[PDB]
Amino acid sequence: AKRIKNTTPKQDGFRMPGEFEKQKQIWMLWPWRNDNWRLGAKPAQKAFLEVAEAISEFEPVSLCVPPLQYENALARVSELGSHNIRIIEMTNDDAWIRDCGPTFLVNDKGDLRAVDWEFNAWGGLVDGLYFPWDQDALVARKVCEIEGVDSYKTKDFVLEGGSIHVDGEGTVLVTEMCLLHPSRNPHLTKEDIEDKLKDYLNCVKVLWVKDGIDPYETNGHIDDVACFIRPGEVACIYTDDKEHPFYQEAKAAYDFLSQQTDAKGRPLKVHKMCVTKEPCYLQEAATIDYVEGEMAIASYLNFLIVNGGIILPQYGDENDQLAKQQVQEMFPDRKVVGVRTEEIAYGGGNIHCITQQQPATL
Amino acid sequence: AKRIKNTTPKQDGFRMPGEFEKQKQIWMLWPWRNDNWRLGAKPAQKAFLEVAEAISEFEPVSLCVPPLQYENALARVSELGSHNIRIIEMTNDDAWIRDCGPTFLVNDKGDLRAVDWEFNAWGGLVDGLYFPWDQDALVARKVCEIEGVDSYKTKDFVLEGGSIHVDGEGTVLVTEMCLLHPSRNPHLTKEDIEDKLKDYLNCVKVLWVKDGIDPYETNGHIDDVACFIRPGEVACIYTDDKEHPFYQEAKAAYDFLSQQTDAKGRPLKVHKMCVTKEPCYLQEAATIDYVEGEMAIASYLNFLIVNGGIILPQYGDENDQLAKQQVQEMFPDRKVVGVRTEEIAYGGGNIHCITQQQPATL
Amino acid sequence: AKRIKNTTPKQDGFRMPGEFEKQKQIWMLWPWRNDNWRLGAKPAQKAFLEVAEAISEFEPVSLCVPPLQYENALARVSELGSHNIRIIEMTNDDAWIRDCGPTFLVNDKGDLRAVDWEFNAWGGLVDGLYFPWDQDALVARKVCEIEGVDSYKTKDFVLEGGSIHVDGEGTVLVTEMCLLHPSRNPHLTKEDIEDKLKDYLNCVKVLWVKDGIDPYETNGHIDDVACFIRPGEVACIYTDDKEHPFYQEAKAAYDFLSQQTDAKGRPLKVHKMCVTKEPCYLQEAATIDYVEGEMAIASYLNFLIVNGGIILPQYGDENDQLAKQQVQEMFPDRKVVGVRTEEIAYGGGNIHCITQQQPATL
Amino acid sequence: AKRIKNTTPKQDGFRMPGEFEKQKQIWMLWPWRNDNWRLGAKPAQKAFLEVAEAISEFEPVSLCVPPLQYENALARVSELGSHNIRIIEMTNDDAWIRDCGPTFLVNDKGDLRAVDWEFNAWGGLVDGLYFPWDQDALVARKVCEIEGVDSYKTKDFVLEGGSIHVDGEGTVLVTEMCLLHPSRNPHLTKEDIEDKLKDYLNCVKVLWVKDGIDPYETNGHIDDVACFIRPGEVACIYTDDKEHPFYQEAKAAYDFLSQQTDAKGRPLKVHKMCVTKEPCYLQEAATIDYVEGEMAIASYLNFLIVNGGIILPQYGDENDQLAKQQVQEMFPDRKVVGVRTEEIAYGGGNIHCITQQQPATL
Repeated sequence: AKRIKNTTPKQDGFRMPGEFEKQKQIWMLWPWRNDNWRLGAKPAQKAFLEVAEAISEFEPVSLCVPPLQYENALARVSELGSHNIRIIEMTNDDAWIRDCGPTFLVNDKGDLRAVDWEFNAWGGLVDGLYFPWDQDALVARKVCEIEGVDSYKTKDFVLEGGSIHVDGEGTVLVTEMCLLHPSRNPHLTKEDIEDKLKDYLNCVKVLWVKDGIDPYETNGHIDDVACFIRPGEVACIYTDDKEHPFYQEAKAAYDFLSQQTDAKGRPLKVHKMCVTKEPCYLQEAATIDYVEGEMAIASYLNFLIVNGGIILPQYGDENDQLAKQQVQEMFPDRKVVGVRTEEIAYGGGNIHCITQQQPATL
Repeated sequence: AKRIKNTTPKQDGFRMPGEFEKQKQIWMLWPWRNDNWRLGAKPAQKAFLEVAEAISEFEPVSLCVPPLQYENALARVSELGSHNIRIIEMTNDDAWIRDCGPTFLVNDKGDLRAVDWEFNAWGGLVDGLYFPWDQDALVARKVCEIEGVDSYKTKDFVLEGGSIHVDGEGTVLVTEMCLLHPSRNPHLTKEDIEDKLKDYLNCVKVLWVKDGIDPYETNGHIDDVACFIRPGEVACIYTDDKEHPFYQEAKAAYDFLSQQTDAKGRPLKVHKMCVTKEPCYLQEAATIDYVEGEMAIASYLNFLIVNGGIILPQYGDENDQLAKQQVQEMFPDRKVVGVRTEEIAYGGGNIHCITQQQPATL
Repeated sequence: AKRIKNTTPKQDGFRMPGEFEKQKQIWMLWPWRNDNWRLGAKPAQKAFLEVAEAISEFEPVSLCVPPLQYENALARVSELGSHNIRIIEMTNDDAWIRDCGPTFLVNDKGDLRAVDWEFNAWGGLVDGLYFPWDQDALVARKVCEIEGVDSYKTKDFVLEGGSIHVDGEGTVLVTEMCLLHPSRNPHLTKEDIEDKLKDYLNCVKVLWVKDGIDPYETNGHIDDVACFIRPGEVACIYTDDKEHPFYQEAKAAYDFLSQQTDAKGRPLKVHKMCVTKEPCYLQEAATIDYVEGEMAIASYLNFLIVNGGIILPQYGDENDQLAKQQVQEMFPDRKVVGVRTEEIAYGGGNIHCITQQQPATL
Repeated sequence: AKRIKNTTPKQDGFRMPGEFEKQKQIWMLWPWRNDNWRLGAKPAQKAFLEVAEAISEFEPVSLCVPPLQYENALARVSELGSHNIRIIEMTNDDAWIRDCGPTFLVNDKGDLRAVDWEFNAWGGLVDGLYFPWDQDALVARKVCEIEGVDSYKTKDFVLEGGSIHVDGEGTVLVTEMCLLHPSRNPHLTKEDIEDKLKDYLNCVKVLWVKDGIDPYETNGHIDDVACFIRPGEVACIYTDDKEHPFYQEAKAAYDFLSQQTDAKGRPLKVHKMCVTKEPCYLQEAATIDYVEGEMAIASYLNFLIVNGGIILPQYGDENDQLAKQQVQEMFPDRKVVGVRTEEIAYGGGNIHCITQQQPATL
């Protein structure tokens, strides 16, 4: 479990494989802080428990929980039959393995590497969500240790997992409203940043969507608006309601996507996901310590692509059952499962934002 | 802040003054563990916040909270105007300052001493409520440190504050169903135990009530059935409902009390407190991690006696307003205040079990 | 990673395989508390680092360190080339994986099980070394979790790994001066205890050595006086110096061993290990916080038996090089390595007391 | 213990009184992290213990130690007789109460206020010494809580206590090489900064010394080169050795000081302190974990001015006894005591950098 430091994945012959490709398991943290999760985080925990139990039927889950809520998580995972879910002890300031976590790589020859980015809590001292983010910056290194996989460290380059989507071949989907944000690499030019993404992902081309539905939190991550459902085909939220908060950004994205081609050349067969018709109304906001009824993001594009299955969010919206239908179209040969991950949407992020899959090898 | 060790309070000329006597302030901890408090303890916290804000108008409060929920408690106490309530950092396994806390003393000459007992979580490895109780056994010593008050250490003698009630002069009210319990000094005889209580409290006489309404938790503490409302006059729960769970123990106590005299000789003018007509039905028991609707104790005798005021529990029972009336009779020249401390009654103990007053001096 | 609970290893067809048998890796904790280790434990740490680096050349090491000294241990293990040593995050009250750790099992068909005993810090509230031992009682369960191996829980049966030595077939070496100690199963008869050892180890016979060289610490563990070097052949300390502190216990053991046969019937070809000629003189005892020059145990019998190698202690004694020679005789076809594990001998226990090997499978 | 927020000390009629003025006690933290202190910090601790025991004979000490090293500090302070030293529980990333701590104020009418600055570990993410500095930014607020003293919060203004020295009347001694450093208020002009110092200190004039002997650590704090020994008279290091590392900065300072007048008008009767002739050679640097023989600052100007006493550093240098003589001249009517605070000088800062006095009141 060492650290390669004199070369880049591109030279070393590694590449972040498509989320859809075959994978050994999934990694996910455990919510605890009252600063962000209501009611001692008990609800969110149960919400995490389910989203975990869901991956169960498709592959194993690596649930990492802080030492203080360990005995608990283990008593609840055994309470659910306890199949292929393992509880490993791991500290974190907040449960967002998608961002702070490791972004694995592969050389297509069996070896499994990884790229550990710098994490500053989505912004840092300039615009970060919370302050002490040092334990999260450890999560990526720690998880590569108990897995026996070397890693590349992008020094001074702060990037979070759920801000980039990739397809098997040299192409990635970033959101300039975030990667260019001043609280994220303001010493690097849009040119420099592309080069990095090309060296640590092995993407000969970077598609720049241009506004996000995460104005001031994640700073407009792309794992909320679109993604790659297959090398060439992609997903994307789309509504016609000209009075819906995500209308323009979504359409602006759709127009960009549909008019965009990838590396190998094929056009992007853009798909259509739906958006809620009623935003999640935060309740019991009083139990959220400070250092109600306010709207919180709830996107169906926040789904995880395991092998032979899909874990989709079900907020209990009107256009809910439609989401499960739409996703079904995209991945016909994949059982789709849905969970009430609405309770975690009150924390700013969904199913995708709380998982991280590890590509299988041999 | 040293430790006297070669003499006892009796010889040193000190005595635990009556709870009613003049006092400088009140000490209380902060609930946090999910093992005992539902919903991340958020509810219980608010319940503690109030019971705290209540003492506010009578004297200052010393709210000690673990380092992890400090910023929070301070943001909520300032949110309530922030008058004479100070938040000091202090770790604890559970919020029960009444038991683990220090039992102050006085020489009636200005000096303030204290007696630190051994705490084993109400029983210990034999019948304790929880296991790691080492941080609580620190609370008493820690609080005597930041107050500049020496202390006496009763080595190998495990006693908890809320298991004994005292009146100004040589007399204390203990409950043999607890002090004699095998999980509490099974190497000491009922004779030995009395001697200790006489040396560290300066009580020339010990009244032995004989069963409690705390069968298997606190093991029948006396701070649930009765207490001293004035040197000579006492309180005591009493119901005629021969089908009420506390009926016999309460009556058995009343008969004992009324037939009992104190040290100075005067008879005990026994009073009458009421009991709920409906036991607190524990709800949302699922959010209580394990290593619903079950009844939980709810006694009105669990009131704190500050100077010029009374803090009484209000569970929202039928015989509730009656309790406030009854207590009013006892302490006419004392403003009585009541708070919904029902949420903490779900943790096994009330207002009294969560406070600890420090007698003023000069 | 579940828990079998209605049957015992004997019925389930599992058995603790000989320490010498083939093994996948070795588990070991990380010293930190100033209550026991001098100079902030920095020395002991380096001593652990080496003993770890030593196993390196024979098999992989699983170094589990508390979250507070994690970054450190990883910076030091990479500083040593970083080969097959992985640092996993794990909390513990003290580094003694040998005792609190899991005692693996095998069905000789590929499956890997385990038996988790109760740990009370060698005695408990009656004679334990330290008080809070709850985090250590977690170590065994935690390590079985990140390894995907079920376990058996011996409820109310407190036993520590390094108090029993086993040989492939139905036989184990226990030390009655410990297993019978009142601070360890005083509700179980010597008959009952044997039955347990027979059900969770699959040993049809238990050899009872009868005094140990650990009078009041570990309470006379057997992993200090003797062990099984091969099914039938054993090791054992032996000196002729009638003025040496371990003289009689050692000889008393030798006489017992040599006159004892195992399960299958073969006689025990007793061997001879040497003892130091100069006891380790504890220095700088002042840096050891309390809640100098005193002697501390230093036994050469405290060696770990990895596959194709031996890790032996080298205190810098006169009969030191002799120890390496003696052990060499016993395991001719095994490279013997020695490390200055004298610094950890100041903590009460050696190389063996700080490791725990996991038998390989397929 | 509230927070005044709509007015400044200047308007409110408060002013940081001279360090020499009468004071109630002294506050100091407790070293623990292995990232900075060698040998588990055990040595530095003892060094802190002494420097603490020293203040003992002049006034009371408020020793705040993290919860993990509490029992220890209390066992050592009672081991020293235990006079007027109280151990209060308080977490911190590092022991430097001088900087992170509160900078008290007074209205000369009895009331005691304070000014809490922003702390970013001497620089922050730009040039800070360590990363997680959130617990230290709590120390100032926490200590004002257990003392019943309101405070002023300089939002977005990061200043550390030991970077400014004041004399009773409108004058302060800052070091531009630090207060202007880019990692400390690079959004504020030298004009703006002076105004702040004038509003929260009540100093109608700011003397700008111009280079420090702390090149890249504290970034040239002034509490290393000079200070106010009396309103008008000051101290200052001075050597003639043109080959001494502090030569020019010291002389450059002396020339500046001597040519400078204060607010009330009187000239500054500059004094002369000596510098070591041999820099402290860091030893045993290996026991200092990383995320030898190198020189470390050792200034005699790092002395604390209690009432009726002086605590001066004694590194065991050639010009050591001279320092005690020199300081003696300055404060004739003050008993001078010296302690081997060389062990803490290996951490970057001395006696002054680790204390914080609270001005008495009535």
